[PDB]
Order: sequence, then structure tokens, then C-alpha cells
Amino acid sequence: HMLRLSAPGQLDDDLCLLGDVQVPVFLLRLGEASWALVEGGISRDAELVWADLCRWVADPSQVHYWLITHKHYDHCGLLPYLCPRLPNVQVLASERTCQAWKSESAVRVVERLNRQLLRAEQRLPEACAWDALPVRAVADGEWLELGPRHRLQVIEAHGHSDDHVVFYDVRRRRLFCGDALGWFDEAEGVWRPLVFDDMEAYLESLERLQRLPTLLQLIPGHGGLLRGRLAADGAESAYTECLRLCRRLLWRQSMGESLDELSEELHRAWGGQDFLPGELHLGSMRRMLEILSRQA
Ligand SMILES: [Fe+3]
Ligand SMILES: [Fe+3]
Repeated sequence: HMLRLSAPGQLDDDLCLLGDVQVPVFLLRLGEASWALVEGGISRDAELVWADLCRWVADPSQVHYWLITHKHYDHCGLLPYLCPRLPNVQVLASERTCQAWKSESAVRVVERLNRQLLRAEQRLPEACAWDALPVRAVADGEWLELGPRHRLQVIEAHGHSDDHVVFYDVRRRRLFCGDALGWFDEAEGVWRPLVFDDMEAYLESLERLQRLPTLLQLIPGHGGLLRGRLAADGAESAYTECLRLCRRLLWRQSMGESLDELSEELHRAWGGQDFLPGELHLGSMRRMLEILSRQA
């Protein structure tokens, strides 16, 4: 579709999509000899993303930054496998995201979920320890001076997860929004909410993101780049779709429907029977509905 760029390769003068559009890694060209990556993908894509990267970057020591929106397994799975191959990279993540990588139990969930995505054929590259990643914690509101033409602000955007941040390039009216708006369903053309931590924070984050200067490019954690009206109206539409889901929940609960019943229905109606993102399955759908039920 015209308003959505969802193919691997070049997306803008400074911007490329690496790997699988469902779990993409974005490549920013910061200068003649300087690059950044945005989003951290899934572990099993290490060699695919590496192969794509080397088509654009002849010298991987020129990759200087890796920006991470949140701790979910599908947004940091590549780090232990590709960081050893990027000797100059600095991983930029929020305080709470960095904390997840020094938690034994959290690292265990991330690795189990990523291992489930391995094909029987493949073996992962040699990994460095999660607590040995070259990370620099970034704070809410901090300006990331990545290069002479790349200045991105860190914006706290909790609610999808308790650590989630977004990255705003105001020069380009470009927002890397992770999962904070949900999952864009390219079938129906609408956002599907992904409220896995706190509904009030998720909605509050979307209110603040609507107050940004009008977006030209909106780049979520899954599905590629959105432009035109999809970017300009994205945060508002995601807010609307979350309220719409709340109302549907309260409607059907008050007709005696159990959450498991509605979890099944919604999972079906959104296409769950590799269409939905890996993080939106019956169990996590059930978790989101639980969260919305409690906060309403
Ligand atoms: Fe997520
Ligand atoms: Fe995700």
C-alpha cells in the first residue's frame, strides 16, 4: 500500500530496513563512516540481519549505536549475537530495559522465547553475556546526538511494557514508536492494542505522543514504515482502537462472556489461525484482556 513501506532495503535517503519486515532492524546512515541500528529483533534472524547489514556497511566497526525500545524478546534478541561483530557499537536503552538484561529470570524468558523460533537446522552465533552488552542507559527526555544530521529524543512511553521508550527525530518528523501504539493490522488498516502492562499508562503515553509535532514517518516495532495520514493520525488512531477494545470487553463481559471466551474470539477475528506478531497469541491476548478488565 502507498502509505506503508514494508519491503527490505532502502526506505529513505538515510534509512534502510534489514531482515524480516515482521521483526525488522532499521539502519540509519549517520555519516560517511558512521551508522546506527534501531530495534533489536529476534535471535534466529542474526545471520539474515548480518547479511543484510553487510550489503550496506562495508566496515562493521562503523556501526556506533543500537537503539532499543523495550525488553521484550522480539526487540532485543539479536544483541548477544551481533554485538560481538560490532566492536564499536553502543547499545542505548532505558534504565529499566538495561535492568532486564542483568536479571537472571528475565534473560531466561527472553532466551526461551527466542529459542522457540529457531528452525531445527540453524545454530546461533557465538554470543556474549547479556550482562556484558556494551550498554549506555538513556533517560526520559534525553537528546541522542547520533551524528551531524541525526538528533533523536528519548520519550518514555510505558504501558505496553513498564520499560518502553520511543525515539523521535524532530528534524524528520520521524517516530520510532516500538509497540506503544500496538500492532498495525495491514489487513484492516487499523491498530490492534498491545496492552501487556498498564492500560492507564498506555493511554497516557498515546496522549503525550499526539502532542508531538505532526508526524511524517511512523515506524513501529513490526510491519515497516508508515507515512502520510497513517503517520499523522497514528497515535490518535491507536488511542481510539484501545478504547474501542475496552468497550467491547465491557460489553461482552456484561453479557456473561468469560475472558477466555473473548480471548479466543479476538485471537480468531484478528487472524491468529504467522499472521499476528509473535507476541500476540492466545495467552498474551488473555493477559491484555485481564489488564483491561481490572482497570475498568
Ligand atoms: Fe512488545
Ligand atoms: Fe513486539
